[PDB]
Amino acid sequence: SRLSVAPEMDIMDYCKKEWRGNTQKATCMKMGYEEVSQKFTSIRRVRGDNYCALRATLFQAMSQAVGLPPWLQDPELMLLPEKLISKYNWIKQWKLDLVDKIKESLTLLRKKWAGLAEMRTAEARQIACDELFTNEAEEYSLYEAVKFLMLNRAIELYNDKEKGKEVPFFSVLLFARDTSNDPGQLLRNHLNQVGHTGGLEQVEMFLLAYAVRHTIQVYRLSKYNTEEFITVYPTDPPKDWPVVTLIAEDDRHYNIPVR
Repeated sequence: SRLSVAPEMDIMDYCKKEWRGNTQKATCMKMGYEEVSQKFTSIRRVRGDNYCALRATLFQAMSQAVGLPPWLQDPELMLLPEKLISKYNWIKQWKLDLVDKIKESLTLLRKKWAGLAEMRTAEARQIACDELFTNEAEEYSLYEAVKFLMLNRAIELYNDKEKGKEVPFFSVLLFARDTSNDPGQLLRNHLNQVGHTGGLEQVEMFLLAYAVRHTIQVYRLSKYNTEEFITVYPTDPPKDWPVVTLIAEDDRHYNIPVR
């Protein structure tokens, strides 16, 4: 198999392989998988490279797509690269002209999502999504598109904040980080490193959820004995956003639980 989202396996078999022995840590993880297993029987292991949060979220979102969301239907989505890059010249510091590259990635994300949404059965969609996630250039193009949508949302949120408009508090937290005080520091110090030298930070999972308009419900196994045992990104989303559920043993890497 050439898949970057492994074939599914029983979640309890997965836990028994991964977490052996009697350490406090191992017991904590075992309780965490037992919690997940109340709702999900199986798990797909997501390739653990620096794109794993994007892979896990997109794979789940696209495999479950029965519609094309309005944000991907909106013709302005295709116009964004030119509008942003022309306005904000520092976007050309993007670590992969650039406008045509981004527009090709957005076009691919739109077309692949539309194609899944129209398939006549859930099995056809599973087959097609498995084919899409096989570590070929199409898969990494999708991540370029989602990183770019994260940057666009970050720019809007930053600009709302400056105009004194109301913004979700996670964006105050995002721009409070000393390496991320504005959108260009976000790009150079964070987004450019995503998929290259590190994965998304906790506060960026809120930005990811906003970028693709999905509610991301994560079982945080390292937080099991606390109220963050599950955290939902964002905390109070539109009731109309689809939900994707992930598991993260330690906020670094995400896998996909399967019902």
